[PDB]
Amino acid sequence: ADRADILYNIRQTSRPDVIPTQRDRPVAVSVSLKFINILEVNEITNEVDVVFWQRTTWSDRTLAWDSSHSPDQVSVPISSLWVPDLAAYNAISKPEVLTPQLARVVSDGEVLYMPSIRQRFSCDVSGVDTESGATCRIKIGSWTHHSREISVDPTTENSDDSEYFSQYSRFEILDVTQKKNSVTYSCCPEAYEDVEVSLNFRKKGRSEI
Amino acid sequence: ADRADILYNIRQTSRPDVIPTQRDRPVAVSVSLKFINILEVNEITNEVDVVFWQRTTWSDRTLAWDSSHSPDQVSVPISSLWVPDLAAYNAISKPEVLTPQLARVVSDGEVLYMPSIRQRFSCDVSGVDTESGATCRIKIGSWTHHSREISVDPTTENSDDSEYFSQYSRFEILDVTQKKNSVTYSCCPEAYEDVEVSLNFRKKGRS
Amino acid sequence: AADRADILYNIRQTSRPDVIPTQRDRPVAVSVSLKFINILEVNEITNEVDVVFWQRTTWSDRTLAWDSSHSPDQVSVPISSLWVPDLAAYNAISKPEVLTPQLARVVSDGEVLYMPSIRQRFSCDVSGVDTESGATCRIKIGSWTHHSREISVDPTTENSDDSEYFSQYSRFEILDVTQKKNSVTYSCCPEAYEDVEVSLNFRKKGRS
Amino acid sequence: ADRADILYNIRQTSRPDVIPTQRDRPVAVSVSLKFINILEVNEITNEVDVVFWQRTTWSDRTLAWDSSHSPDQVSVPISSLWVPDLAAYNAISKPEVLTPQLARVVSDGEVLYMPSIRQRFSCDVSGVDTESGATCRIKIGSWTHHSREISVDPTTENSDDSEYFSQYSRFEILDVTQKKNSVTYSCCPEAYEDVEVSLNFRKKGRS
Amino acid sequence: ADRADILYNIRQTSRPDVIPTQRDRPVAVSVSLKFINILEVNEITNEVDVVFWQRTTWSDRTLAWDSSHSPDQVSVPISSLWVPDLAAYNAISKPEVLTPQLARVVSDGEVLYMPSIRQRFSCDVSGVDTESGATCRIKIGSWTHHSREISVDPTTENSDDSEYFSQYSRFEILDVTQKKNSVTYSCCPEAYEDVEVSLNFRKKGRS
Ligand SMILES: O=[N+]([O-])/C=C1\NCCN1Cc1ccc(Cl)nc1
Ligand SMILES: O=[N+]([O-])/C=C1\NCCN1Cc1ccc(Cl)nc1
Ligand SMILES: O=[N+]([O-])/C=C1\NCCN1Cc1ccc(Cl)nc1
Ligand SMILES: O=[N+]([O-])/C=C1\NCCN1Cc1ccc(Cl)nc1
Ligand SMILES: O=[N+]([O-])/C=C1\NCCN1Cc1ccc(Cl)nc1
Repeated sequence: ADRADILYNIRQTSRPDVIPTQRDRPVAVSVSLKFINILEVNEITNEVDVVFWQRTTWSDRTLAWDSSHSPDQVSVPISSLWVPDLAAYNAISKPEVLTPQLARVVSDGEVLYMPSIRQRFSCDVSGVDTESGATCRIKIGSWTHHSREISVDPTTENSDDSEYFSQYSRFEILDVTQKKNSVTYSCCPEAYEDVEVSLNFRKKGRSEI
Repeated sequence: ADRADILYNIRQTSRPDVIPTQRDRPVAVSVSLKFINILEVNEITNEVDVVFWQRTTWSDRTLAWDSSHSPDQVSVPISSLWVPDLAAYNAISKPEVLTPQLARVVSDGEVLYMPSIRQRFSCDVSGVDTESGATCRIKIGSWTHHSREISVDPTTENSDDSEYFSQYSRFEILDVTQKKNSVTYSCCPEAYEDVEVSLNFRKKGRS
Repeated sequence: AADRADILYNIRQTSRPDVIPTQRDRPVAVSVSLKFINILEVNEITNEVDVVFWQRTTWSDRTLAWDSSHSPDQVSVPISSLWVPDLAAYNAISKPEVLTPQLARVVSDGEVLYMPSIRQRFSCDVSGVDTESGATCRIKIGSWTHHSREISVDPTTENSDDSEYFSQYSRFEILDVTQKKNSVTYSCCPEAYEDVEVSLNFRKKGRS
Repeated sequence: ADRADILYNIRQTSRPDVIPTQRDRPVAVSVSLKFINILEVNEITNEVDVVFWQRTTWSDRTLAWDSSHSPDQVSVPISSLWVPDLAAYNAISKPEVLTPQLARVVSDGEVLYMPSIRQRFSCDVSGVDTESGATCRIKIGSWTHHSREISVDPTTENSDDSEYFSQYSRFEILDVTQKKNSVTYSCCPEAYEDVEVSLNFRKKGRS
Repeated sequence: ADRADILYNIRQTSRPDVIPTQRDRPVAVSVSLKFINILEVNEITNEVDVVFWQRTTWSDRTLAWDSSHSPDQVSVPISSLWVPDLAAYNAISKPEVLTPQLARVVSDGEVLYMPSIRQRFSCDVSGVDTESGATCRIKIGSWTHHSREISVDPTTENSDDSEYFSQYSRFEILDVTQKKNSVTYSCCPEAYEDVEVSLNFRKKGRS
């Protein structure tokens, strides 16, 4: 079959509001952040505008097909498949999606979605104009799916932090580290996993002593 | 059955425009605010910009299913469900929902919806810069349903008021008290239950 | 023996959201009454005011009536399932920000009430806002496409305390509010358009 | 028949995505503007904010009905009708439609749509503070329909230029002239018509 | 055959969510930007605000029809057609489309979509206040379709960069070059084609 088939058959088996739990185990969702820009820093309100590619991967076997005589990958609108309800806990604005909202689907069910998002956060901005720089931490995890339904882990990949960071930004990234956590709230006895991304950055062109 | 059948049935029996009233009693809705941040405050205009989690709970028995051998909790888009028409009587901006608009439904018909919201209000800001701080009161209750259709009560959760409040904020929380109240309009005898959330806060300082 | 669901269903099957509920030929009599709640961004230089008001809108569609002797007399219904007056604030300079859930209240006699809380910017006389006499900002609301024979507006001059629901925390206070009614004829359509002109007399607070 | 029947037919015959070409002639679209306010002038960046009524008329015979035993005209949501894809060429902000998006359809097929729009334009603001004022020119015409598909002409009237212009604006209209124009693009050999509206305005003097 | 049939047929054959690939050769999409305005520029943050016409073209054979006795072109809502998933790799604000979202389709299946877009970008603004000016580069290409699926090339046509540029802008265009280019991301092998538009502009001012 061709691509027109693959989409047709995907539109059938897929249920965008039904999380693809396999057997009985959380859907493993990987979240890796690639910072592109730092636009508005306010050391007085501790708020920063950030631009980043949120690489998100997970598997949905209800999507898998045979790619022997058909493409191994196709681009699909995210409104046509289940997507993790991730949220940035310390975000103070809705996530502004800058790119077309298409996901990449492989015939084995692996799914990739990597939007470029622009968002404002509440975090530690103090130190931004100092050698050590400021460290702003961003918490991302599912909003309604606890640890047994969704587990989030930082796609561990020793990659250059400023690999895609605009060379024209007033800031420079000193260092980015992705960590995994687990919070239990009052509503429920089960834990909610998340990933803390600590972005260490500072202003460029500071005077030397 | 699996999560798909559950979600299938929920979607097939849910009446998003009909208030789920069992018998003649109103729908019991619980509303609890958890302050996450205080973004901008203006003492001169008595206006504040705040972020909070609006824990909301109610019941809809028609949605219930047998969880003997199946999941007894699923995530559901609120557009597929009846949701209480709550409004902040003193909000000067429409609520900005920052999180995925999904509710959580237990097999017993209990529905939990807790959106993180950013919204501006017209309240008393005086004293924000004093040790006593200021006390901004926020009233939330149904907009069109009165006491016989919807009852509102604070989810008494003896917990820390700053448990989830941002440490990087410029303000700090002195105390939060959520009291049950009621509003009435000249035209009519009917009353609308609400919850008065008193946020006692002040600007961080050591002087 | 009808539950709210049966009530809504009968409404959804007879109400025509895009069709004005005209009786015979007579125009649909709409009532418009504003209740001010707050006055925010005021500018005497540019003559622009930011206001929050409850816009009480009432009319009737008897085809939606039912017997409430042993059933609910009213129900809340999404305005999208109903026909609603195409009202517009003529001197507004920003589209209205509806702060409340967009639900209407339909009564068993066919009466329909819709009261959204609205935040909207207006172009009006702001001079003297800081004088004992204050400023008088006039707001004109009326149908945008329905002329006097299809829709008529009546300011429900339900004498009340003008600042009854007005924010105490506002930097301003209401001195007096007056509901007026007017009619205009544009070079498009022979018959006139009816509107209600609300005069808002307010001023900056300050002990003196 | 009744208004509901009329709206029923319209929804049936009308093809909102198809231009109502009579015979094989282009659809004649009259465009006229009635300035209501001038809000955010900036003589440095040559940008202005304007509120205006865009009187737009045209014909769509495939919507006509027998008004012998029925109303002559009705209000219709523009989503149920084909509408000219007009764009203000020098606009720098999307149009902010401040009014209910209903058009007026007459029995013969005449359509009138007049939204109040607020939009920011890039044009000559120089001299706004002088006595002769400035002259900002706004160009409005179809975006994808050329001369042989759509023709636009300024249907002027006997109305005063500031007949509906707010007296509370910091600016006053000195004169408005609306000329028809025509441009050819690399796209294709056929040109596109547009109305060019010139607004001569100035900041109000002092006592 | 009239326009009603052409659109009706498009609605029957068009797959807006399926890339119209001929056999296995990538879809040939042409991009070229026409600068209309430069509204804001920050010498310190290296950010510009601009307005441009993004002339885009490609082939969709399944849309073809016979125009021997009907029109060979029609304006169609892009929501009824597959559209290239282009994105500006260095944009810091999502595109604000200023014009009606209608594409033009020729009887031979060729599609032309030219929206006027206002968008914010991160690029080199240094030298913008000098005679040689600054050079801001904008990279545009598919977001998810690598080279084997989509190829992008500039409509390299000798012309006047300032042809449709606003005379009321505070800036002026000195030269615009559009080069093809590609980008491969560590992860995966396949590369993503893109068009690199270099805008050489400067602040205008006799001195
Ligand atoms: O960094 N990457 O690995 C990949 C990319 N970065 C920018 C565009 N890009 C290609 C891409 C592939 C799949 C998806 Cl779902 N989204 C984007
Ligand atoms: O505070 N809480 O009780 C619970 C939560 N706080 C942040 C996410 N969270 C989990 C959660 C569960 C169900 C629903 Cl409907 N929404 C959110
Ligand atoms: O003033 N009143 O009579 C009534 C009200 N004022 C604000 C909310 N309110 C309740 C209400 C009633 C009917 C409708 Cl349709 N919407 C809201
Ligand atoms: O100026 N006019 O001719 C007409 C009007 N100006 C403001 C409202 N108005 C009435 C009106 C009629 C038809 C339509 Cl489609 N829209 C508005
Ligand atoms: O530059 N051009 O070739 C063409 C145009 N520039 C502005 C409007 N215009 C007309 C036009 C043609 C096709 C399409 Cl799809 N959209 C607009």
